[PDB]
Amino acid sequence: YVSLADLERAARDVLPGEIFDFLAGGSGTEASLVANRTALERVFVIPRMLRDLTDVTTEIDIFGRRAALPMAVAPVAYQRLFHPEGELAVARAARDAGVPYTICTLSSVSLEEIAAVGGRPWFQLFWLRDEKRSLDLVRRAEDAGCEAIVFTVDVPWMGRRLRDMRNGFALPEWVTAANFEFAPATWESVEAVRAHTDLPVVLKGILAVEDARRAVDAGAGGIVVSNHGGRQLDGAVPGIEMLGEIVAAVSGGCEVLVDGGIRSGGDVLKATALGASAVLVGRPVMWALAAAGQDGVRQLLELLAEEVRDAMGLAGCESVGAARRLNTKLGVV
Amino acid sequence: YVSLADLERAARDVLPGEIFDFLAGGSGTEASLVANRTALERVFVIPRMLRDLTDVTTEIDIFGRRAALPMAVAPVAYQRLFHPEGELAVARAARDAGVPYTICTLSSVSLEEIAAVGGRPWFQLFWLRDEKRSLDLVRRAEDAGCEAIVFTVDVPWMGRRLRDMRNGFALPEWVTAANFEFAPATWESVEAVRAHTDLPVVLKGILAVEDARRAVDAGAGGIVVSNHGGRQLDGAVPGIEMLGEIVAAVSGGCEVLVDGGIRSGGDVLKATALGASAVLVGRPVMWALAAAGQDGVRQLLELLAEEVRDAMGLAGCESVGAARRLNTKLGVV
Amino acid sequence: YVSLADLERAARDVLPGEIFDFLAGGSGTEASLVANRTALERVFVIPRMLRDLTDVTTEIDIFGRRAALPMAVAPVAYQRLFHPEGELAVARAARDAGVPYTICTLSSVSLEEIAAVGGRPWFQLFWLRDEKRSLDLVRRAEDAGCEAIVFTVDVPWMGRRLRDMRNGFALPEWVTAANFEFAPATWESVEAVRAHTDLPVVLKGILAVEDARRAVDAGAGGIVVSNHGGRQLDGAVPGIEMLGEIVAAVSGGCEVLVDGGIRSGGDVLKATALGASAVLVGRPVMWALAAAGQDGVRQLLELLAEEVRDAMGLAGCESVGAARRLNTKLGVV
Amino acid sequence: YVSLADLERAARDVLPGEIFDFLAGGSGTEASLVANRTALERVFVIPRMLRDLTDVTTEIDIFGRRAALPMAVAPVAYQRLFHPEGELAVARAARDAGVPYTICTLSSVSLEEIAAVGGRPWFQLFWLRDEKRSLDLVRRAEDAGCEAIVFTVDVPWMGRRLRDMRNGFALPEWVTAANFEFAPATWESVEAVRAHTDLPVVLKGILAVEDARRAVDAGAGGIVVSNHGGRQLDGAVPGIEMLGEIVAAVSGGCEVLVDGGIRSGGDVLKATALGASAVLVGRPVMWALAAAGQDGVRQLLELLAEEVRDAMGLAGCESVGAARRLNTKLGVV
Ligand SMILES: Cc1cc2c(cc1C)N(C(=O)CC(=O)O)c1c([nH]c(=O)[nH]c1=O)N2C[C@H](O)[C@H](O)[C@H](O)COP(=O)(O)O
Ligand SMILES: Cc1cc2c(cc1C)N(C(=O)CC(=O)O)c1c([nH]c(=O)[nH]c1=O)N2C[C@H](O)[C@H](O)[C@H](O)COP(=O)(O)O
Ligand SMILES: Cc1cc2c(cc1C)N(C(=O)CC(=O)O)c1c([nH]c(=O)[nH]c1=O)N2C[C@H](O)[C@H](O)[C@H](O)COP(=O)(O)O
Ligand SMILES: Cc1cc2c(cc1C)N(C(=O)CC(=O)O)c1c([nH]c(=O)[nH]c1=O)N2C[C@H](O)[C@H](O)[C@H](O)COP(=O)(O)O
Repeated sequence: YVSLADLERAARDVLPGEIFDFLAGGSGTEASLVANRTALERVFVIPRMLRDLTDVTTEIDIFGRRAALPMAVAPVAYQRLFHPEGELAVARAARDAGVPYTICTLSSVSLEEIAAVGGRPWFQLFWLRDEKRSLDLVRRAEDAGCEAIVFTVDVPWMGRRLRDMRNGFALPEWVTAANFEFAPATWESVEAVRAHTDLPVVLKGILAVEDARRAVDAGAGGIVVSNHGGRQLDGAVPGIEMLGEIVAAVSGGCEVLVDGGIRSGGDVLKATALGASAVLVGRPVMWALAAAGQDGVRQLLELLAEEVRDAMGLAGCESVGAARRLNTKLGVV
Repeated sequence: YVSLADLERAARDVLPGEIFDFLAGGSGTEASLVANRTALERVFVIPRMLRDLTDVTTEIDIFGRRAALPMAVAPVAYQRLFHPEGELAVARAARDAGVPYTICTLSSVSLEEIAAVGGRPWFQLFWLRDEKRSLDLVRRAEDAGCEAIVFTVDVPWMGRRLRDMRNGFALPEWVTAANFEFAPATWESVEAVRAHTDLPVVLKGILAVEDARRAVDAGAGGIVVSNHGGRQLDGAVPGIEMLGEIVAAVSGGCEVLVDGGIRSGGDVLKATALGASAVLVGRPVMWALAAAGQDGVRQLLELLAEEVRDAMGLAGCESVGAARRLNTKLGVV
Repeated sequence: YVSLADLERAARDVLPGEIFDFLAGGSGTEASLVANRTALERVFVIPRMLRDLTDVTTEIDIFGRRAALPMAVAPVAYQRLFHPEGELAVARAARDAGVPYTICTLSSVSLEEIAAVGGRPWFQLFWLRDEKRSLDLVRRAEDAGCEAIVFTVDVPWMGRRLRDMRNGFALPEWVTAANFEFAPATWESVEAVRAHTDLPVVLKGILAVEDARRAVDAGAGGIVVSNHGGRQLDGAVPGIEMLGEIVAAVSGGCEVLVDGGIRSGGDVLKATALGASAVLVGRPVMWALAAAGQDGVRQLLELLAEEVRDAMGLAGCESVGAARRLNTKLGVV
Repeated sequence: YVSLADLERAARDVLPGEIFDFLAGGSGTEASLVANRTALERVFVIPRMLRDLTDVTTEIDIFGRRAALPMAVAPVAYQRLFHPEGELAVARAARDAGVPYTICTLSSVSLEEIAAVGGRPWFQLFWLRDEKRSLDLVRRAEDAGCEAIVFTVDVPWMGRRLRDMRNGFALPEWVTAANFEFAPATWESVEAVRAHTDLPVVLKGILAVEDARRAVDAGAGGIVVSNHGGRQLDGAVPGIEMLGEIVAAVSGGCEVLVDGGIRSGGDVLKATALGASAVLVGRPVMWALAAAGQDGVRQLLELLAEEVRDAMGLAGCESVGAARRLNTKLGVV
């Protein structure tokens, strides 16, 4: 595999069409899904030359842990849909690569099993109609050694995924929500979580500048600027288009991550030059899992690590902090 | 049906090609017809998160009536071209959905029959060479219980519809203007109508900011920002591209509706975020009528209602007023 | 024929490929040829409503003559390439339509024969190595009743027309320059012409704002903002993209015409809304001549007249002066 | 051959696919390779008219030598890949055309042999792990009569060329680096070179404005604004998009060249109108070499000379300095 696109082809061969569609699809007309890619393709980096590259490092410190890359595996529900080892295969590869893995509320293996893999994982929370179950998931996650609570705030309910409707997609009998329905989360829910844990709370799905400011005021340790991979509001702006304005507004008050459409180390570089602390990567990790299990995810993460190192050094950046100081220019594709 | 596009396919199968072309076509090169869609596709919404969505409502009050959605059925002439029940099928479905229906001057069933369906309808006026016939239509409409006069001001004559010319299209013998030629309307005509009725007068086909201001000064209760679905001046700007400037200029002095290219609940959301009070929907309603009569229109309106509720809640909006306060960002498609 | 595009298809059938290529082609990669069309397609008109259209007139006064439309036939060399009656067929149709016809220096019928058709024609000058021959053409033109000298200033030599090179195109033996090599014209040449005639001198091929100003200072009665239909410098900006800036800079000091890509009455409207006094139309007139001779040109001019009247009235304009006061908005195609 | 594109077709026929891919390809997704062309296609020139063109000259003085065109042959490694005479064929054609030729560090014929061809050549330096070998190449180049040191600063290592990876491309046994591994160059390396030679040092691969300023402060005689033909950082901005800002920032303190995507005389004109002193041309020279050896390169340079003269004169420019004073306008393609 020499690009992430090699893995999408591999995953399309092996997966059943309706599972590939569950993974690939977006809501509505898939306008936001496509725009996540268009928006990255329009960003060009202005590289610097003639800097010392003796010790290029792609490491970052985030939420109290060193990570090997400015990247984490996005929360993706039901990973046994893609491979029989599901979440355990992905979490093992992430651990071995030094990349944080986000354990999902809708994981198909229990969060305690996945946390036992090691690797200092994060836990993604959905707010539930039964509030007490949500705060219990939080405490379970903390008890199992998760290091951050990624509270997904853009799913008061699931978006309208027309591929899934047209396919009549449902979970196979052999795939379940192993940690066991949505209630809309509010700022009150955020405060209840913040009071229930000393772990950093990261709000995932923020796009408005005012909501990023309010997240800092609410005591969030981070946000993920995100339109949920184009799967929630169809017509929601790409996170990458809001990222620079949001980074300026929070002015270092929390970590600002971005996701949606990251498909190479060069894309990681673009996100960091626009001011991201780190990115999440979703679909490509599942392509690698579908294609070749744990080893597939290992190969993807090694490829991404090589691409990130290559892009940083070609742009004159010996550290991720230097990459955040790069300038960009919008172009035409 | 899971999108409005399902219905266009269904209508293309059943209708004669020349009737499908009468419905689908625009004037000239169809530049404005295409631009209505391009313009909406370029608008992205910046959704808000973590708001109270306990009681999401899509209702609005407009021209003294509660409507179930910020939407009305656009005036489309000669609906018996599309289905034998024509206007009565559409008006019954609109009534049952709580959506205003606009009765046309060129309706193929008389305005009194359509008004008898109920549902508090509106009436669309064309100015006629014989002025007295125009003011008589207005009084007929008012006597029959119509609740607003939608004065179409962008048809001094019909545009050059090249599909119709190439098809040699004419009305079948079985379709007539049942209320029974154009004269250009002027601001004097508007005042004559305003003096003849206490109903709100809504000027449909406004695109210039100055004309929107003058409409308020003339005592209009509303305007529809519109290029007539690309059927009048070819090269006229889309209404959606003028809407924000027009909403700022009238500064609440009348209702500001928009039409042209609305094809989903997400499109309704975009229009409201740009400041529209409500939208009109034309061709999709006729697709549903062609495909399946009254039940088809019912299914379309239920689908649009679901999409509007979904989009509003995903964007953090418990009311249409909140959706009007959303911000937008132009993107590249 | 219901659009100008009907005539291009008709002309492509009948003409030999290499003559069609001489007519259709541009210089280099044909970037400026394509951009002439792209630029018009990006312009949208903001029409006005509810104006008095009792007596819509498309007439203008220009260079001391009433013209029936804000349009003249562009100078196109060697019209016997397209039809055996060549220039006489076109000039007769232009006369009968009330449209000025530009007699070319490289006409395939002598300028005195074409002027004898009547219709108050214009004469297009190329500067010649032998200056005295240029001033003699001017005096011949004036003696024959031409009413303006259109001095083409963008041909110090002919551009690189790669279709013609690839075809090895040459004039058939039966087509000659009947008025009988280029020398670059300079501002000194302009003054020599201005001193030799009392007719208005119109400089065709101006694109820089400073050159439009200097044209007024030099005593020009008009300019044609033009990149020679994309046939001269490949990569030259379209005239339509410079027109608004040029109209503001000359601030009524001369007539400002534009050409390049005009293919409908709506395009004429766009040009006038951007401030043009009038347009020239080149290739479509030759398509009509190829397709059907004098009658073909008559049909084209009647179609353009109908489209101009239609577009003006739909945009609320009872006169060309009102159309020049319309506003425009750039869009995305 | 009537355009440079004729030669690409000719070279694709004759070369082995993997050698054509080595020549044509870029890094990553080839976004920067494509953007080099898109960026030029968006630039339109505003030509001037009616200027004296008695003695149009395309000559420039650069680095103490008159050159026949504002163009040099870019450094392209391993030219025996394309033709058995490799660098000697290209250097002979460049000499005879009066165009500087850049001898590569990775030339497949020794730099002393190529310099013996004559034509006052330049020498392109890569910094080597063994510094002393780099300064020895510099002194060899100077001893052999090279007139400038083109220090390539955008290759701390080679980019990820996915075509080459997919092809498993390696040099044939018959092609070697005849002057005989990378170390990252720094500003210290630049100073070491500047101290080792009195020849002008030209830094190739600058894109950031600050790096162009620093190059002047470091005593560079020139820079090449360049993304290495899209072969280094994928997602690096095109040089042509940075050129105007860089020319303003250095404000005559060094020569500012540009490369990437130059494919005609019109493209040379665009680059000069954006302020370049001169361009480099890479792939087209290798197409001509592949197609027809020395004579092929001669034909390409004669074609480019004709196109540059044509474009300059059509734009009213009797000298390259006048072309640098032309204005441009961005358009839409
Ligand atoms: C592709 C995919 C993404 C997601 C999910 C499933 C799939 C198949 N999950 C759900 O389906 C939730 C549900 O079923 O309601 C899910 C989720 N986000 C989250 O917080 N919890 C989730 O549990 N996401 C978005 C994700 O984390 C990234 O935001 C996006 O993947 C970045 O974009 P890319 O894919 O272009 O890298
Ligand atoms: C598709 C269609 C539209 C219209 C009509 C017929 C058809 C087949 N009517 C006429 O043909 C009038 C005539 O025959 O002179 C008609 C009319 N508008 C109006 O005031 N009175 C009309 O009587 N319109 C425009 C409409 O109300 C919306 O402005 C547009 O449909 C929103 O765009 P969309 O279709 O993308 O939702
Ligand atoms: C299509 C065509 C145009 C022209 C010519 C021939 C053809 C086949 N003539 C020449 O070939 C001159 C030569 O042989 O050196 C010619 C000329 N302009 C001029 O002053 N004198 C000419 O004698 N033009 C440009 C024209 O007048 C318009 O500028 C352009 O046509 C508007 O664009 P459109 O075509 O999109 O409407
Ligand atoms: C096409 C091609 C270009 C280059 C190379 C090989 C090929 C096949 N060289 C290398 O492969 C170096 C390596 O092997 O590490 C090479 C090089 N630049 C340089 O300083 N030294 C080099 O030795 N370039 C870039 C060049 O000089 C121009 O920047 C670019 O070609 C302008 O763009 P265009 O091609 O669109 O005109």
